[PDB]
Amino acid sequence: EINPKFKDLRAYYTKPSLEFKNEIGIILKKWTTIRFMNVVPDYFIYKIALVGKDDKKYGEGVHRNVDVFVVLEENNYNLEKYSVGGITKSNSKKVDHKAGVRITKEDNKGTISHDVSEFKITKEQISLKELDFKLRKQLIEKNNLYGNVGSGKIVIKMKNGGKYTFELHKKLQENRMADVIDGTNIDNIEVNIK
Ligand SMILES: CC(=O)N[C@@H]1[C@@H](O[C@@H]2O[C@@H](C)[C@@H](O)[C@@H](O)[C@@H]2O)[C@H](O[C@@H]2O[C@H](CO)[C@H](O)[C@H](O[C@]3(C(=O)O)C[C@H](O)[C@@H](NC(C)=O)[C@H]([C@H](O)[C@H](O)CO)O3)[C@H]2O)[C@@H](CO)O[C@@H]1O
Ligand SMILES: O=S(=O)(O)CCN1CCN(CCS(=O)(=O)O)CC1
Ligand SMILES: [Cl-]
Ligand SMILES: [Cl-]
Repeated sequence: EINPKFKDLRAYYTKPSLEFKNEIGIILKKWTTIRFMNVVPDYFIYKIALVGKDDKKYGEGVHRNVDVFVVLEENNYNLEKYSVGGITKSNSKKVDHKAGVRITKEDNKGTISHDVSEFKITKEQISLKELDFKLRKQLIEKNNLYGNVGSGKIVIKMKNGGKYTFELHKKLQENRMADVIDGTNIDNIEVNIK
């Protein structure tokens, strides 16, 4: 029912997450190996690692109209509240979009399940981090991802034919946690677990 071969992935993708909307980001002078966006939604300062394309995108100073999708992590910088990527532009208008999910699953025994789902997007711009994190956590919850089976792929398919693939046998590559896409152009989501 739960295989220890996948324990790290199942623990990573069942971690709680936090969403910060219509917020402000402060980036200061580089002090270590990378640069951080500081966000202060409550009594804490959160350090959001500027990885991948976020490094060039954000100069030092103040950035308004910022959403962040947060998954707090251990780290080697001695930081209490740290997460990687998931910074996006705050909605410029109402967003309430759902995309169809089709899920196919094959265990080691040959049993082939077929689920469907609907995925609610409430952001005009959304990080792959958020999509990857929320879709995996769901698959674990409802389809036993990282229980009996722990590989395969998620494919996000777009109105224009483009796509974004998450391979299920490892974490999303950290650089990709900074990648962002138009939520309301997500057409459907194809999950294949094998
Ligand atoms: C070492 C490392 O972390 N390197 C990553 C790249 O990932 C490695 O190379 C891959 C080819 C694969 O072996 C993977 O296991 C390695 O970790 C990474 O390259 C992306 O990897 C993912 C799979 O993890 C996809 O294969 C992706 O291709 C696509 C996609 O399907 O998602 C193709 C697609 O056409 C394209 N979409 C559009 C609209 O242009 C997307 C899109 O560029 C990305 O999804 C954006 O995140 O890519 C491989 O590109 C690479 C991607 O940025 O980053 C590190 O270099
Ligand atoms: O489980 S998680 O690690 O994801 C949640 C961590 N978390 C988010 C909300 N706060 C501060 C609230 S406040 O006191 O500053 O208002 C601490 C508890
Ligand atoms: Cl961790
Ligand atoms: Cl797009």
